[PDB]
Amino acid sequence: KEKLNAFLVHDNVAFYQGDVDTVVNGVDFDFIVNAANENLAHGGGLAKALDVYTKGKLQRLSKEHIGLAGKVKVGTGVMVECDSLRIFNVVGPRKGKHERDLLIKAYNTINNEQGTPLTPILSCGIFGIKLETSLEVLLDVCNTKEVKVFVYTDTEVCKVKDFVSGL
Ligand SMILES: Nc1ncnc2c1ncn2[C@H]1O[C@H](COP(=O)(O)OP(=O)(O)OC[C@H]2O[C@H](O)[C@H](O)[C@@H]2O)[C@@H](O)[C@@H]1O
Repeated sequence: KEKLNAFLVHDNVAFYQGDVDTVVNGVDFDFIVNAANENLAHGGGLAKALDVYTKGKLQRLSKEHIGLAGKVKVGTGVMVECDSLRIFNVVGPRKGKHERDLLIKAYNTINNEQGTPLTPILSCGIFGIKLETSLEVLLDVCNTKEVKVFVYTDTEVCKVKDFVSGL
């Protein structure tokens, strides 16, 4: 039914592997989360790849927002529609002393946005938070409705399987 099969299911969370175009095309979701920074300056990782997908519309709209009242608290998400695609720009934390308390806030913003999210594991790339830590918060917060999670590299895939195995 859904084009791309999940590699793993845990409780109400389903895990997928691909780049942006693969997951946007292959996964059934109401909105995709972007692991953004407080500037909504999409320079790297998933943020760049989502911007490229939208052919710059995302960055253009981000600038607009960033912008109006005013710029963006760690997070705290900003929904934008780029044609069919709804992108929920959520400011995950940088690694640091409050990382857990802020991952909690970010995942809660995600879990409380209406619809089935497709989300990355926040902060686990350029922000340098341990994948398993961020994932642990994700699962703790997102404990009711169906939520879909994507990762990118085969390394991250093994990390998810292994962590979920420990549960
Ligand atoms: N081309 C891609 N397609 C799909 N997923 C990707 C891609 N590139 C990176 N990802 C990543 O998305 C997830 C989160 O990684 P990052 O994008 O590095 O996000 P984060 O660690 O939250 O750091 C955010 C920072 O990086 C961006 O430049 C963004 O503007 C912000 O400054 C990771 O699971 C996964 O490796």
